Amino acid sequence: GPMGNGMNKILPGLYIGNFKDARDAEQLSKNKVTHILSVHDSARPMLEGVKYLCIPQNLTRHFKESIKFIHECRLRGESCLVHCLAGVSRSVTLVIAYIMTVTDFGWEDALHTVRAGRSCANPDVGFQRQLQEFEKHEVHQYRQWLKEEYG
Repeated sequence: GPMGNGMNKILPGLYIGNFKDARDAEQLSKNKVTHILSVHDSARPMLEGVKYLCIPQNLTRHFKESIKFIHECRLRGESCLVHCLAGVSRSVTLVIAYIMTVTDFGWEDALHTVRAGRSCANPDVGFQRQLQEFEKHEVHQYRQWLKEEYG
Protein backbone atom coordinates (compact mmCIF):
# COMPACT_ATOMS: atom_id res chain seq x y z
CA GLY A 1 0.00 0.00 0.00
CA PRO A 2 0.89 3.69 -0.06
CA MET A 3 2.52 3.56 3.39
CA GLY A 4 3.97 0.04 3.22
CA ASN A 5 3.10 -3.05 5.22
CA GLY A 6 5.51 -2.56 8.15
CA MET A 7 9.18 -1.76 8.46
CA ASN A 8 11.33 -3.60 5.92
CA LYS A 9 14.92 -4.79 5.97
CA ILE A 10 16.92 -3.24 3.13
CA LEU A 11 20.44 -4.39 4.07
CA PRO A 12 21.71 -6.02 7.29
CA GLY A 13 21.10 -3.49 10.04
CA LEU A 14 19.14 -1.06 7.84
CA TYR A 15 15.34 -0.74 7.77
CA ILE A 16 12.81 1.65 6.23
CA GLY A 17 9.34 2.22 7.59
CA ASN A 18 6.56 4.75 8.11
CA PHE A 19 5.98 6.97 11.14
CA LYS A 20 3.80 4.36 12.82
CA ASP A 21 6.43 1.62 12.37
CA ALA A 22 8.90 3.95 14.13
CA ARG A 23 6.77 3.88 17.30
CA ASP A 24 5.86 0.18 17.09
CA ALA A 25 7.58 -1.38 20.10
CA GLU A 26 6.93 -4.87 18.70
CA GLN A 27 8.58 -4.16 15.34
CA LEU A 28 11.44 -2.22 16.94
CA SER A 29 12.15 -5.04 19.39
CA LYS A 30 11.93 -7.78 16.76
CA ASN A 31 14.31 -5.98 14.38
CA LYS A 32 16.64 -4.92 17.25
CA VAL A 33 16.39 -1.26 16.22
CA THR A 34 18.63 0.95 18.36
CA HIS A 35 19.04 3.94 15.99
CA ILE A 36 16.28 5.94 14.29
CA LEU A 37 16.81 8.49 11.52
CA SER A 38 13.57 10.52 11.43
CA VAL A 39 12.70 12.66 8.39
CA HIS A 40 9.26 13.48 9.86
CA ASP A 41 8.34 14.84 13.30
CA SER A 42 5.45 12.73 14.64
CA ALA A 43 5.02 15.32 17.46
CA ARG A 44 5.42 12.40 19.91
CA PRO A 45 8.16 12.04 22.54
CA MET A 46 11.27 10.14 21.50
CA LEU A 47 11.43 6.54 22.66
CA GLU A 48 13.83 5.25 25.29
CA GLY A 49 16.72 3.00 24.27
CA VAL A 50 17.16 4.62 20.85
CA LYS A 51 19.72 7.05 19.40
CA TYR A 52 17.91 9.55 17.16
CA LEU A 53 18.94 11.77 14.29
CA CYS A 54 16.04 14.06 13.38
CA ILE A 55 16.02 15.98 10.10
CA PRO A 56 13.50 18.89 9.98
CA GLN A 57 13.08 20.48 0.23
CA ASN A 58 16.88 20.05 0.05
CA LEU A 59 17.93 16.64 1.34
CA THR A 60 21.36 16.64 -0.35
CA ARG A 61 22.83 18.81 2.41
CA HIS A 62 21.76 16.10 4.90
CA PHE A 63 23.35 13.19 2.98
CA LYS A 64 26.69 13.34 4.82
CA GLU A 65 25.30 13.41 8.37
CA SER A 66 22.75 10.73 7.46
CA ILE A 67 25.40 8.43 5.98
CA LYS A 68 27.68 8.86 9.01
CA PHE A 69 24.77 8.08 11.36
CA ILE A 70 23.76 4.94 9.46
CA HIS A 71 27.30 3.74 8.82
CA GLU A 72 28.57 4.05 12.39
CA CYS A 73 25.48 2.14 13.58
CA ARG A 74 26.02 -0.66 11.04
CA LEU A 75 29.78 -0.92 11.63
CA ARG A 76 29.04 -1.59 15.32
CA GLY A 77 26.60 -4.38 14.46
CA GLU A 78 23.49 -2.42 15.45
CA SER A 79 20.33 -1.72 13.44
CA CYS A 80 19.03 1.58 12.13
CA LEU A 81 15.51 2.47 11.03
CA VAL A 82 15.08 5.36 8.60
CA HIS A 83 11.52 6.66 8.47
CA CYS A 84 9.42 9.56 7.26
CA LEU A 85 5.63 9.84 7.04
CA ALA A 86 4.88 7.06 4.53
CA GLY A 87 8.33 5.51 4.10
CA VAL A 88 8.03 6.07 0.34
CA SER A 89 10.00 9.18 -0.60
CA ARG A 90 12.02 11.08 2.03
CA SER A 91 13.50 8.15 4.00
CA VAL A 92 13.98 6.21 0.76
CA THR A 93 16.05 9.06 -0.72
CA LEU A 94 18.41 9.07 2.27
CA VAL A 95 18.81 5.28 2.10
CA ILE A 96 19.49 5.41 -1.66
CA ALA A 97 22.25 7.95 -0.99
CA TYR A 98 23.74 5.61 1.61
CA ILE A 99 23.64 2.59 -0.72
CA MET A 100 25.28 4.65 -3.49
CA THR A 101 28.13 5.53 -1.12
CA VAL A 102 28.83 2.01 0.20
CA THR A 103 28.62 0.41 -3.29
CA ASP A 104 29.43 1.49 -6.85
CA PHE A 105 25.70 1.90 -7.63
CA GLY A 106 24.01 4.80 -9.33
CA TRP A 107 20.70 5.94 -7.91
CA GLU A 108 18.54 3.66 -10.07
CA ASP A 109 20.43 0.52 -9.02
CA ALA A 110 20.21 1.72 -5.42
CA LEU A 111 16.45 2.25 -5.81
CA HIS A 112 16.18 -1.29 -7.16
CA THR A 113 17.92 -2.44 -3.99
CA VAL A 114 15.46 -0.56 -1.75
CA ARG A 115 12.47 -1.87 -3.73
CA ALA A 116 13.67 -5.46 -3.30
CA GLY A 117 12.96 -4.99 0.41
CA ARG A 118 10.25 -2.29 0.40
CA SER A 119 8.21 -2.48 -2.78
CA CYS A 120 6.34 0.79 -2.12
CA ALA A 121 9.59 2.80 -2.33
CA ASN A 122 9.17 5.64 -4.85
CA PRO A 123 11.05 8.94 -4.39
CA ASP A 124 9.25 11.91 -5.85
CA VAL A 125 10.69 13.59 -8.93
CA GLY A 126 12.36 16.37 -6.96
CA PHE A 127 14.41 13.81 -5.04
CA GLN A 128 15.18 11.78 -8.16
CA ARG A 129 16.76 14.93 -9.60
CA GLN A 130 18.79 15.52 -6.43
CA LEU A 131 20.00 11.91 -6.61
CA GLN A 132 20.88 12.34 -10.30
CA GLU A 133 22.96 15.40 -9.37
CA PHE A 134 24.50 13.42 -6.49
CA GLU A 135 25.45 10.55 -8.82
CA LYS A 136 27.13 12.89 -11.32
CA HIS A 137 28.85 15.44 -9.09
CA GLU A 138 29.36 14.16 -5.55
CA VAL A 139 29.03 10.42 -4.87
CA HIS A 140 32.65 9.77 -5.87
CA GLN A 141 33.99 12.15 -3.22
CA TYR A 142 31.55 10.69 -0.68
CA ARG A 143 32.93 7.25 -1.54
CA GLN A 144 36.49 8.49 -1.01
CA TRP A 145 35.45 10.22 2.23
CA LEU A 146 33.98 6.94 3.52
CA LYS A 147 37.23 5.12 2.77
CA GLU A 148 39.33 7.78 4.52
CA GLU A 149 37.10 7.80 7.61
CA TYR A 150 36.27 4.09 8.04
CA GLY A 151 38.88 2.24 5.95
